[PDB]
Amino acid sequence: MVSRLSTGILDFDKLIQGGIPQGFFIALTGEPGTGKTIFSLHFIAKGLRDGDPCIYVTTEESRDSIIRQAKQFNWDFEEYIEKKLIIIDALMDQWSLVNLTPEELVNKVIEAKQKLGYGKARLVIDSVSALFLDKPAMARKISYYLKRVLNKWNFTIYATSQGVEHVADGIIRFRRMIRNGELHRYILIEKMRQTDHDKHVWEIDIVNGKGIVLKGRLEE
Ligand SMILES: [Zn+2]
Ligand SMILES: [Zn+2]
Ligand SMILES: [Zn+2]
Ligand SMILES: [Zn+2]
Repeated sequence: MVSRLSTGILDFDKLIQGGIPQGFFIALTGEPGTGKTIFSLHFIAKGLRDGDPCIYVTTEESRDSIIRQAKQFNWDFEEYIEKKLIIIDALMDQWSLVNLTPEELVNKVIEAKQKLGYGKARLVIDSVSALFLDKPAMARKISYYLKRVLNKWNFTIYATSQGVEHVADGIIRFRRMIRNGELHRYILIEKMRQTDHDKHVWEIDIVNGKGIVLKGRLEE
């Protein structure tokens, strides 16, 4: 039916008929510390292992932090750098963003894509909200532009945010909750075009050396 890219989490792929539709713009929404970056690292890790060109744009953390985080889950991004992976640091060389504007970000991503060569690509923009902190009302116009142009350049895109959702082809929501001294984390596919997606909230775990693990389905 459609060409789907694995999330890197098999149990999650089951929830969306094999994975994310190629060319989609996917909004990952939720409070800080809810697993959105890790979820994204899975997507890139899987792409890299698949031979996909991969680009990760980071606006809150350093490139090194992203790399260290990935190592936590037995992903080794270092030797892919400038070969099949470019991490663009919007928090701070040629793969840096001076100004956090939408066009500067796209131009830099396209520059990176030219370095990495032909082929379907994965892009993470973590986070897309950094683009409109000061222009909250531009969120929709910015996301439409980002989606149109990045899809044109053969990307399937994850965009984290802590109008984006409405422009997005899919929406995955992340939650955390403390109850009786316990932390519980949850994920929900709120929207996914062209996909008979699961509508249940799922409990997830973040496990060292593994990453996000689906623990079970919530009812009602
Ligand atoms: Zn570095
Ligand atoms: Zn729990
Ligand atoms: Zn739906
Ligand atoms: Zn049910």
